[PDB]
Amino acid sequence: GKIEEGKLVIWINGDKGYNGLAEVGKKFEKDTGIKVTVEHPDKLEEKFPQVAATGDGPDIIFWAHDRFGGYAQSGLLAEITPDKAFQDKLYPFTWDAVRYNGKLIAYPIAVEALSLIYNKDLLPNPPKTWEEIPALDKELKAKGKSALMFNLQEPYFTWPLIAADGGYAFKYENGKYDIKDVGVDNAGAKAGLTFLVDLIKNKHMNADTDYSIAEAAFNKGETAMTINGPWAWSNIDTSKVNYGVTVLPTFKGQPSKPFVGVLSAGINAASPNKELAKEFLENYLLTDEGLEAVNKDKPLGAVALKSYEEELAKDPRIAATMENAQKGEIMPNIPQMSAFWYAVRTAVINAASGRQTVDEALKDAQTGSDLYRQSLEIISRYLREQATGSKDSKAGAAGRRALETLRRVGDGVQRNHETAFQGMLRKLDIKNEGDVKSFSRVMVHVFKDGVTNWGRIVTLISFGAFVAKHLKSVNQESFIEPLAETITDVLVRTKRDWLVKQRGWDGFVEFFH
Ligand SMILES: Cc1cc(OCCCc2c3n(c4c(-c5c(C)nn(C)c5C)c(Cl)ccc24)CCCN(c2cc(C(=O)O)cc4c2ccn4C)C3=O)cc(C)c1Cl
Ligand SMILES: Cc1cc(OCCCc2c3n(c4c(-c5c(C)nn(C)c5C)c(Cl)ccc24)CCCN(c2cc(C(=O)O)cc4c2ccn4C)C3=O)cc(C)c1Cl
Ligand SMILES: Cc1cc(OCCCc2c3n(c4c(-c5c(C)nn(C)c5C)c(Cl)ccc24)CCCN(c2cc(C(=O)O)cc4c2ccn4C)C3=O)cc(C)c1Cl
Ligand SMILES: OC[C@H]1O[C@H](O[C@H]2[C@H](O)[C@@H](O)[C@@H](O)O[C@@H]2CO)[C@H](O)[C@@H](O)[C@@H]1O
Repeated sequence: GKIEEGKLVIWINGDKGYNGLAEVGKKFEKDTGIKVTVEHPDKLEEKFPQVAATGDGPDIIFWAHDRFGGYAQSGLLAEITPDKAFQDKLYPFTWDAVRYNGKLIAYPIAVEALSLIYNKDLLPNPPKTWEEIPALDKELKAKGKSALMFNLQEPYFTWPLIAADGGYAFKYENGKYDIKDVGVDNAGAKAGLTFLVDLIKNKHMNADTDYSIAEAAFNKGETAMTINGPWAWSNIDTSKVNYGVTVLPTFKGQPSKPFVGVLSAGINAASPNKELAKEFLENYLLTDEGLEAVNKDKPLGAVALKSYEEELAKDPRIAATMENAQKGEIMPNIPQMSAFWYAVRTAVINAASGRQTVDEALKDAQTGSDLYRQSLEIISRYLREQATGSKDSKAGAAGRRALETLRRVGDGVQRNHETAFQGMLRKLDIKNEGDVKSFSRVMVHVFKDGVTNWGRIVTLISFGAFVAKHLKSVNQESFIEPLAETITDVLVRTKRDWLVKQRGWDGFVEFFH
């Protein structure tokens, strides 16, 4: 393999207590003799699924729970095997955050939520609303300082305000989340994002302020407030700023609803040291001495282990985190969160800068959030419709116009290049699905380069329909839907940003109308 046997390599983000975790590994090396190396790579959430799909990466990966469900869908995680004797040591909600398809995929560590952090010496009475912030900024700017400065490069810090008046990611009726209704461009988010953009335009905040310059500004006493979670308390302690942690401001009478994260530890499915990773996580990290080693470095918040939470509950700063946690909503861990996160990440940055209006950014975020879902429905319906000859009798008329347009456009194009399609077809293996799934390699390489227009996308889907028909004739019916999956993977992973600029499939409908 590509992972060394006899040691543990752990990936944890840089804002967390990576040193405090490293001394847990020194303790792990001292009783055990096995070395434990902890690293904090940048863009960890994106680099793990890339290197783990090729069978490499760390033994243990640390991040909030929202990313693990996608990693599990991609088969990058091994099921953790804790007995109930151990499960009774952590709170049930932490276990609930690491469940996907009924199988546990990671050990929960600690519950995070954003809070308002304010300098008691620059204002001893924190404002209870967001609407009070512009006026307070004018008074302190006369004193040479600012009211609020928080990171606007990651949408995690703005979602509390966006979700205040009715914004949400994916709706949770009836048993669980539904994928079709995304709430990024509702009247609530348009109002929440507008107040932030209005704060930027009236020069009360800077649109490209990030994490480091906002933390430095607060630690120096250059701002009266900012928004971050428990991991920032450590360096505010060192700056000796008399700070407080209180509940986030309300927006339009409603509380700010922060995304609740549960940082968790998953075990790589390609790792040869899965049992030692379990022993390290069960009998060393998730113990009171082990968690205190990490919490002393950078605070975790509400620890998952019940014995250590009973000791740390008395902290007024952790109590404030639960106030914001209860008034927030838990982040889903469905595999569609990555595409949702990138959609809102671009939308906040473009609206903050003025490159897009708030309405243009949020609608494009809606297209990007449902991008993969709606694309697969149209391509899967079309390939089935060309294979059977009938029609499916299953916020849907837009797909009906796209499928009817794809019927009219795909039929003519498919018979235009019909000779070339069969010459390309003439070969064909099609022995198993692994070979049909192996068409992902060829298609992504040919499609990353070259012209991007609707004509190419139609030609891509039309040959897929051409293969689907032949799949039905060679009695390979079950291979049609996996073929559609492959086409949808290739299409969106290469042309996502183009398809968003073209109104999603609405631009496909108008292009041919
Ligand atoms: C208030 C509290 C929080 C806490 O915290 C321990 C850390 C984990 C935690 C729990 N709770 C949380 C809530 C939270 C709250 C609050 N309301 N709502 C709607 C949510 C989502 C939020 Cl917002 C954030 C974190 C938690 C839910 C209730 C208590 N509990 C739970 C605790 C137990 C138990 O007694 O062992 C059994 C539980 C749950 C949840 C389901 N079951 C079966 C949890 O597992 C720990 C304690 C002791 C107490 Cl008294
Ligand atoms: C529509 C269709 C597509 C298609 O193709 C199957 C999909 C991918 C495919 C492969 N090869 C291709 C070459 C190719 C060849 C030959 N030489 N060179 C220089 C290239 C670029 C061309 Cl020109 C076009 C497509 C492919 C590369 C070598 C073999 N192989 C590979 C094969 C193996 C393996 O079996 O061991 C491992 C491989 C690769 C590529 C990377 N790895 C690890 C492929 O994955 C095949 C047919 C019959 C049809 Cl009908
Ligand atoms: C393995 C697999 C692959 C796949 O891939 C679908 C990708 C679409 C594709 C293209 N081409 C194809 C040819 C083809 C060949 C070879 N010769 N000739 C004459 C044709 C028509 C065949 Cl036989 C089948 C599919 C294609 C080459 C020319 C058109 N073109 C195009 C390429 C360019 C460009 O390079 O810039 C611009 C183009 C077009 C078409 C319009 N414009 C503007 C393409 O991108 C789909 C599936 C389901 C599977 Cl399973
Ligand atoms: O901003 C999008 C980003 O939000 C969350 O990332 C948080 C992380 O969970 C926190 O523990 C801390 O590291 O701050 C991050 C934001 O900078 C999600 O976990 C992540 O998936 C998403 O991309």
